[PDB]
Amino acid sequence: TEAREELRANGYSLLPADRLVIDAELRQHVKELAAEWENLETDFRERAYDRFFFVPRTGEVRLRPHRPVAPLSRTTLANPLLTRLLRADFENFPVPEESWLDDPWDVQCHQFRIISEGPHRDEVDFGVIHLMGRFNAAGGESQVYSLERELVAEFCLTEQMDTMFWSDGQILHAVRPIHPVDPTKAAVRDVLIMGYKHEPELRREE
Amino acid sequence: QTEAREELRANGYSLLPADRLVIDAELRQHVKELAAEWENLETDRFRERAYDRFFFVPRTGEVRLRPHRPYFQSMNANDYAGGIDRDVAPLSRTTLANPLLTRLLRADFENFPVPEESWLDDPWDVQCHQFRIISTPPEGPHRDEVDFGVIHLMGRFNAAGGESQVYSLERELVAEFCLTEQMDTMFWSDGQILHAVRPIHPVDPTKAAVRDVLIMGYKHEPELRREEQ
Ligand SMILES: O=C(O)CCC(=O)C(=O)O
Ligand SMILES: O=C(O)CCC(=O)C(=O)O
Ligand SMILES: [Fe+3]
Ligand SMILES: [Fe+3]
Ligand SMILES: [Fe+3]
Repeated sequence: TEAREELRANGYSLLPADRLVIDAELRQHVKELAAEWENLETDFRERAYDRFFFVPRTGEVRLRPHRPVAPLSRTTLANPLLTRLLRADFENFPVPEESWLDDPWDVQCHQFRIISEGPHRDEVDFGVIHLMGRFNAAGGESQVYSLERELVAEFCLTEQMDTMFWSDGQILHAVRPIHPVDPTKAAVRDVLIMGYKHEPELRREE
Repeated sequence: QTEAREELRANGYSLLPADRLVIDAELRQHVKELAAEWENLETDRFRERAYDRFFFVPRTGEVRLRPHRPYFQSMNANDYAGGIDRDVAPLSRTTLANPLLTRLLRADFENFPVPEESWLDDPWDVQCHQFRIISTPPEGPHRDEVDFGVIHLMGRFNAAGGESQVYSLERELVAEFCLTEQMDTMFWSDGQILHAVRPIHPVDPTKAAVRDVLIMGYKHEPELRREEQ
C-alpha cells in the first residue's frame, strides 16, 4: 500500500485530511480531542506528554507511569481516537521484521501547542504528526532533510488531521517557526505527535 | 500456559492471538463449524445470544451439560442459581456436538493460575455464552462474577471499534487491546480486574457491523453435585 511504500523509498509520506473520510462520529471525536490543546501547561510552548506500552499483533496499549511535562488529560486519555490513531498510524510503517509485530513498543504521545530548528531526529524508529489546528499562523513548514543535513523536501500541514509519516532513522526533520499574520493576535499551531520505538525487552508496569 | 498463568497473576489478563496458534486442517474446520453457529442464534441495538452451563471437573476432564434452567422458573423464584438473569436460548445441538467446544473448555482452563491444587478435584460451573453483537445502519466496567474468564473472537464483519478494556479494581483504565482475527483470545482473572468492551461501529456505514465472540466463565463450585443430562 501507498504509505508503506513511500517510507521505504523516501523516508516520509503525506496524508492530508482531504484524502481521509471523516464521518460525524470521527468528526466529533476529533473536535473533542482537538479541544484539549487549550489546556496544556507551559515550558512559548504548551505541552502534555505520556508513554504507552504497545504490541501491534494484539493492539495492546497500556498507559506507562508518567516520567517527565504535564500528563495527558483525563478526557484526552478517555477519547477512543487517541489509541485508535495510535494503532492505525502504526500500520503505515515499514517494519523490517514481522517478528517485531510481537515485541513491545514504546510510543511517546506528545500534545504540543506552539504560541507565537535545524535537522534532527526524534530518536525513535518511526514517528507520526497530525495537525490538530492552526490559527493565524504563517510559516511553520515541515522539512525533510537527508542524513547529509541537505534539505530534500518542504511542505506545510495546514488542515486539521493533515498527517505526516516518517522513518526517523532514514531522514532528519525540522519545522520552521510560525509568526502571526495579524500582528495584533498570536499564532497558535496545535500538533499531536507520536514516536514509536521497538523495545523487545520492555516489560509491563503496574 | 505457564506464561499465561504468570501474566494473569501479574496483570490479571493474558492475550493469545490466533497467529500464535497452529491451526491444522482438522481444527481450522471445527473452528469454521463453530463460528457458523453464530449465523443461527435467536433474534431476541441488537444482541443475539445462546447460553449453557457445564459441570466441569478439571482433574478428570469431565464435562456435563447442566439442565437449562427455564427463565419462568428463575424469575418467579427470584433465584437464578448463579446463572445469568436473562431469557436466553440453549446452545444448538451442532454447537454441543462440535468437539472444539469441549476442547476449548478443557484447554482454556489450563491458562488460569488456580490458587489451590485441591480445586482441580472439585466441580466447577462453566458458563458458556455465544454473543453476536449487531450494529445496524455500551456497558461500563464490570466483572462477570466468576473466578476466571476466556473470550474467543469467532468473527468480525464490517466492524471498527470494539476494543476490549481492562480496568483496575478502582475503575481505572490500565489496558486496551483488539480481538481482530478469528480465535484471537483473551484470558482474565475475574476478581483481579474489571473489564468492558467498546461499541462496534460499521466501516461501510451502509451495512451492519457484526462481532461474534465466545465467552466462558469458570467458577469454582465445591458444593455443586451432578445433575441429569
Ligand atoms: O511541529 C512539527 O511539524 C514537528 C515538531 C517536532 O518534530 C518536535 O517538536 O520534535
Ligand atoms: O465482547 C466482549 O469483548 C466482552 C463483552 C462482555 O464483557 C459481556 O458480554 O459480558
Ligand atoms: Fe522532532
Ligand atoms: Fe463481561
Ligand atoms: Fe489481533
